[PDB]
Amino acid sequence: MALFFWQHGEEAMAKALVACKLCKAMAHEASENDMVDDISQELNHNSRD
Amino acid sequence: ITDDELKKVHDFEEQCIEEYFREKDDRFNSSNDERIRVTSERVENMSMRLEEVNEREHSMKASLQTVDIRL
Amino acid sequence: ISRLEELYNTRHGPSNTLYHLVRDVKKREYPKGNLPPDYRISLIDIGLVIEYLMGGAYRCNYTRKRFRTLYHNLFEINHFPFPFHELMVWAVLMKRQKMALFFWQHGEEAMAKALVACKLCKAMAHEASENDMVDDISQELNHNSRDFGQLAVELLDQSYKQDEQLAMKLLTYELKNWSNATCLQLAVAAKHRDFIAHTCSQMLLTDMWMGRLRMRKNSGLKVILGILLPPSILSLEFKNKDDMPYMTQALIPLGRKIYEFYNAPIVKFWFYTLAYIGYLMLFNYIVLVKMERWPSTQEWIVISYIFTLGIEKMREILMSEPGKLLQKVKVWLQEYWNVTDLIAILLFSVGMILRLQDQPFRSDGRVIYCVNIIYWYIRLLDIFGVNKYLGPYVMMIGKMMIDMMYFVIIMLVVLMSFGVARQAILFPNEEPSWKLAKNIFYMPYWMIYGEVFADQIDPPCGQNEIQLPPCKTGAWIVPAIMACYLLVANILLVNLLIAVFNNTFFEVKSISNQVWKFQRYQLIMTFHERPVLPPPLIIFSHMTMIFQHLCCRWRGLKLFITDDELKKVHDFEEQCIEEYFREKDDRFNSSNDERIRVTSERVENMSMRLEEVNEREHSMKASLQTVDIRL
Amino acid sequence: VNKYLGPYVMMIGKMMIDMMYFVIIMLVVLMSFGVARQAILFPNEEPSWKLAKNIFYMPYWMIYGEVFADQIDPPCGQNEIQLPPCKTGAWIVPAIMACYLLVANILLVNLLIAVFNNTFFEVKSISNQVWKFQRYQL
Ligand SMILES: CC(C)CCC[C@@H](C)[C@H]1CC[C@H]2[C@@H]3CC=C4C[C@@H](OC(=O)CCC(=O)O)CC[C@]4(C)[C@H]3CC[C@]12C
Ligand SMILES: CC(C)CCC[C@@H](C)[C@H]1CC[C@H]2[C@@H]3CC=C4C[C@@H](OC(=O)CCC(=O)O)CC[C@]4(C)[C@H]3CC[C@]12C
Ligand SMILES: CC(C)CCC[C@@H](C)[C@H]1CC[C@H]2[C@@H]3CC=C4C[C@@H](OC(=O)CCC(=O)O)CC[C@]4(C)[C@H]3CC[C@]12C
Ligand SMILES: CC(C)CCC[C@@H](C)[C@H]1CC[C@H]2[C@@H]3CC=C4C[C@@H](OC(=O)CCC(=O)O)CC[C@]4(C)[C@H]3CC[C@]12C
Ligand SMILES: CC(C)CCC[C@@H](C)[C@H]1CC[C@H]2[C@@H]3CC=C4C[C@@H](OC(=O)CCC(=O)O)CC[C@]4(C)[C@H]3CC[C@]12C
Ligand SMILES: CC(C)CCC[C@@H](C)[C@H]1CC[C@H]2[C@@H]3CC=C4C[C@@H](OC(=O)CCC(=O)O)CC[C@]4(C)[C@H]3CC[C@]12C
Ligand SMILES: CC(C)CCC[C@@H](C)[C@H]1CC[C@H]2[C@@H]3CC=C4C[C@@H](OC(=O)CCC(=O)O)CC[C@]4(C)[C@H]3CC[C@]12C
Ligand SMILES: CC(C)CCC[C@@H](C)[C@H]1CC[C@H]2[C@@H]3CC=C4C[C@@H](OC(=O)CCC(=O)O)CC[C@]4(C)[C@H]3CC[C@]12C
Ligand SMILES: CC(C)CCC[C@@H](C)[C@H]1CC[C@H]2[C@@H]3CC=C4C[C@@H](OC(=O)CCC(=O)O)CC[C@]4(C)[C@H]3CC[C@]12C
Ligand SMILES: CC(C)CCC[C@@H](C)[C@H]1CC[C@H]2[C@@H]3CC=C4C[C@@H](OC(=O)CCC(=O)O)CC[C@]4(C)[C@H]3CC[C@]12C
Ligand SMILES: CC(C)CCC[C@@H](C)[C@H]1CC[C@H]2[C@@H]3CC=C4C[C@@H](OC(=O)CCC(=O)O)CC[C@]4(C)[C@H]3CC[C@]12C
Ligand SMILES: CCC1(c2ccccc2)C(=O)NCNC1=O
Repeated sequence: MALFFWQHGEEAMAKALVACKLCKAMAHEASENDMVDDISQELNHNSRD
Repeated sequence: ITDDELKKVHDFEEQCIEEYFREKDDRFNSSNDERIRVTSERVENMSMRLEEVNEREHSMKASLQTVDIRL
Repeated sequence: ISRLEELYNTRHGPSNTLYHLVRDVKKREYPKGNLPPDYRISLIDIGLVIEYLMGGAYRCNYTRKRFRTLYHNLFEINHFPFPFHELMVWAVLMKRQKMALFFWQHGEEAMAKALVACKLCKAMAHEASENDMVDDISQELNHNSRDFGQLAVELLDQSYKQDEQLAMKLLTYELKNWSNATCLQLAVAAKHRDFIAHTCSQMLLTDMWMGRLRMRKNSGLKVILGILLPPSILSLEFKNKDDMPYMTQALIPLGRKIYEFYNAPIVKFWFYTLAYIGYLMLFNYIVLVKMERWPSTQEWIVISYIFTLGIEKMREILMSEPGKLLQKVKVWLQEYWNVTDLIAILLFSVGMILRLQDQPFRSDGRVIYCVNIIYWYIRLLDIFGVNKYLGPYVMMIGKMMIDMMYFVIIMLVVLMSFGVARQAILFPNEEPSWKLAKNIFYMPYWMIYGEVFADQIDPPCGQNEIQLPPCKTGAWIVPAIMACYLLVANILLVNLLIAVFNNTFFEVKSISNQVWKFQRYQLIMTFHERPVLPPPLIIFSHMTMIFQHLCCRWRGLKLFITDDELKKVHDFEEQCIEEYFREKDDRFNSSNDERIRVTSERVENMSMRLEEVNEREHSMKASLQTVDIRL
Repeated sequence: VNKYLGPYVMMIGKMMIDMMYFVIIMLVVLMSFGVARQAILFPNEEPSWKLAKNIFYMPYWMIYGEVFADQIDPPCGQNEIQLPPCKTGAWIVPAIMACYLLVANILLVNLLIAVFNNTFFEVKSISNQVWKFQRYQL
């Protein structure tokens, strides 16, 4: 859904960089709060995408 | 930058998004794996339509032989 | 039973090494010898064969008293409840790989069957290499072991993909048809390194490590703060009462919190580590400071540590897997650290007995203490082996010693040649004395490490400065051969060992990572079975257990799941097998090679049918032309 | 700020973490040889803080080409001026010296050479990207 919404609308570069920041931040927060490690890996993958 | 240049960079960003998406589509359509898959499938269908063509050609040959026998 | 005995006694099909295994277990059981040619191999002997190959405390269902009673009374009671299991074992034993792979797909408990097959294949490969058979048989058996291991790894991947918790239940549940074992225990008994180093089993081992503590964030430090400060335990977050209870045998909240904390294996390990570090500094204090006639309080604490640790090592020997004590010792000798610990305990006992006497034996006991202090420092590498960076480093050093040994041998040859040449030129009138070997080995060995002994390279002699003693004949060869020795030592051999250590780095690093991830299980289950109290206070837990044993005489961390959950894990295991097989079929059908081949063929046929179509179209065109000419 | 020296400093920064484990194993082996040598060669010492200095002093300089050749195997228990008598078990002091000098100078340093070389390429690429990243911060 995020990749679909990235295509539509303006300011796609800032939207992509903000999404990469948010994904890395929630990956770090999920690793810090002792959640499932697969969630942190998938959030890091979304940040890299 | 101003509203005018904002409109310009928004147009630039949309051209960049369309060019990137359809260049990815061109790369995917020209890869060896997708070409082999599309071919394989196309070939699969061909044979099936040509087997139908062979059966209908046998029927047409039998009809032509019967018409030649009648006349 | 009779049909399976006839299957085990067949002579058709490919060759096998089963007869050698039956001969070896018959020679071991009744020390006879070679079997008669007309020998009918009973399934009891197959049971002993399975027990010998699987090793440890494995007890095949054939050798149990129920099956021997059924055998004595008969040679649906004679029908096997799980026939695919015995068929699988039959196939794996007589080296029919495709039949075993077919029987792996059909039936339940496919994971335990695959791990047992990998164990059996590796064991017969080792036995075929030991008995000097054909090496191709050993290679093919190792290939079959690796194929069954890859099957189990892919099944584990599918179980982790579908549902996590029921996959843990698959990994932990007791296998009644496999000597009451566990899939994890079978993956460790078969030395399956890829199975244990998988991320699911690693986090299972991490969950097993932490006991009943949630924690998992900056771990180790809060464990140490709980150890050193007993009122720091109540601030730690504790897991639920029923969230993952791995056990072996299936006010008050404060006492439950204390009991759950102090029985956690990480807390028990850090207890043992702090007690060990305290013992090491108490050993340092008694060896640096002078020793009186009687031992001090610190020496008494060190002696108490050594002897309680010795009784604890004897406890690890007695509470082991086999039933016969020689096999218990043979199992315990696999861990080399335990053997060197026992040797160090005996050496400290000899040193203490020599120290408690008078001179000149007290100094000898002090010296034996000073040699033991070296090993008790070196044991900190195994203590640090629990770390995810230091453990593989220690394993890597272990691999690198074997590469160093050949350098040591070539080094010894060149060093001994230069030592013999220098001592035999510069000293031409010596007498038979043991100082000649010391003069051979002394100077060249320190020549390696930056000390060339510059005062004695080419000393000025045969001149008056005080008159120097005359020159020994041929002494000028002593510098020149020195030059050669210093080159081959310092620029050739050390640089070659640098290249050896660097080129064997990557493979040894990956193997050290997998072996550390494998022996994490061994660390966890050894430290779960250990008593709560540290080694200096372990005598209390030991008398406690001795009194409990006497009271009982007067009167694997599994899950022990039920028939219902057994049905659930069997359904899960069948979904995993079907998903893995048809995902392999999807991968094979979507590969480029198979698509190109299927196309090529389809095209081949097309042309042939279209050539027939062209000929029939020519015939139809001729018929239409004739019909148009007629009308 | 330089395009050659900056990644070199970042690379040294990465290499310190690889050095730390060598330092730990080095500390264990060095402390064992220091305790053994001080506790054999000095059997009548008193509680004093010089014992730790004698533990840490000689083995650490033994790593860097100074084996202290005058004090490896000093001649004693003989008349030359009469030398003081031999300490008991002093012949173990050279032999364990041999082992310590091997594991220090041919095993551990060569292993750290291999560690630094095998982690060179990835750390070099990461140092290049981190330098190019922190150019903005500069
Ligand atoms: C679990 C680990 C990380 C910490 C626990 C170990 C320390 C608390 C121990 C180990 C060595 C001990 C020392 C060993 C020897 C001595 C000499 C001892 O002095 C004497 O016996 C003579 C002088 C006097 O009686 O005061 C005083 C205690 C002290 C410093 C000890 C203090 C406590 C130490 C530091
Ligand atoms: C279990 C061990 C390995 C680690 C935990 C540390 C403490 C529980 C122990 C170990 C060393 C012990 C010390 C060793 C030596 C001494 C010297 C001792 O001094 C005397 O006995 C001198 C006076 C006299 O002669 O009566 C007093 C106890 C003390 C400080 C001990 C206090 C308790 C310590 C710190
Ligand atoms: C103070 C002087 C005498 C120097 C002491 C040198 C040796 C007594 C030490 C130094 C480094 C040690 C090695 C460091 C690493 C390892 C790997 C480790 O091996 C394993 O973990 C595999 C064995 C197993 O656990 O089954 C322990 C043995 C070994 C070779 C050690 C053997 C003893 C060594 C050679
Ligand atoms: C990598 C390979 C080639 C290493 C091989 C070296 C060792 C076999 C040599 C090198 C230095 C030798 C030691 C040098 C000096 C001594 C002291 C010597 O002590 C005595 O003779 C007692 C009286 C005295 O000290 O004068 C006993 C032999 C020993 C330990 C030697 C034993 C053999 C050693 C360890
Ligand atoms: C070929 C390589 C692999 C090994 C070479 C080993 C040498 C270093 C050994 C083997 C024979 C040894 C000799 C065999 C016999 C003796 C007599 C022995 O005489 C005594 O002990 C007499 C009483 C005394 O003075 O103690 C002194 C050592 C010596 C010269 C040995 C010195 C060391 C030698 C030359
Ligand atoms: C694979 C490598 C590491 C094996 C190396 C083995 C040998 C090279 C070592 C092991 C035992 C050593 C011996 C142990 C004890 C002695 C007694 C020592 O005797 C003296 O020094 C006599 C007193 C004196 O006059 O100094 C001479 C060296 C020698 C033969 C050593 C020579 C070197 C030896 C044969
Ligand atoms: C890797 C390359 C660069 C090595 C080249 C080094 C050699 C060519 C040199 C280094 C040390 C030299 C030796 C140093 C000392 C002497 C003793 C010297 O003896 C005498 O003059 C006899 C009387 C006396 O000893 O005073 C004869 C030459 C020689 C063997 C030299 C020969 C040439 C050597 C072997
Ligand atoms: C004169 C004697 C006391 C020797 C001095 C040794 C140390 C004080 C120096 C020598 C090399 C230095 C290191 C060289 C390179 C780096 C990388 C550099 O790290 C970074 O750029 C990352 C940190 C950041 O900027 O966020 C600065 C720290 C460090 C580890 C340095 C830390 C301090 C070290 C160990
Ligand atoms: C890679 C790892 C294993 C390195 C570990 C080595 C250090 C922990 C050691 C090695 C040399 C030691 C030093 C050697 C000598 C001294 C002088 C000493 O000074 C005094 O005692 C003052 C009076 C005097 O100088 O006599 C104080 C300790 C110190 C700095 C020592 C502190 C600890 C050091 C730095
Ligand atoms: C196990 C490894 C990781 C660490 C080992 C550390 C040792 C090198 C330490 C720990 C205990 C220390 C001892 C603890 C107590 C004392 C008493 C202390 O006595 C005094 O200070 C008395 C007054 C004076 O003479 O200054 C002298 C140092 C000493 C022997 C310490 C020397 C250094 C020791 C052996
Ligand atoms: C990861 C690595 C680098 C950590 C290394 C830490 C220790 C090995 C160092 C850090 C602080 C050092 C201590 C700092 C100061 C001293 C006092 C010093 O005291 C004296 O020399 C007393 C005066 C004299 O009689 O010489 C003895 C060494 C010692 C204990 C040092 C021993 C080595 C220590 C414990
Ligand atoms: C002596 C070392 C140790 C130990 C401690 C921590 C980790 C591993 C081993 C112990 O203190 N007692 C039981 N077993 C042992 O060998």
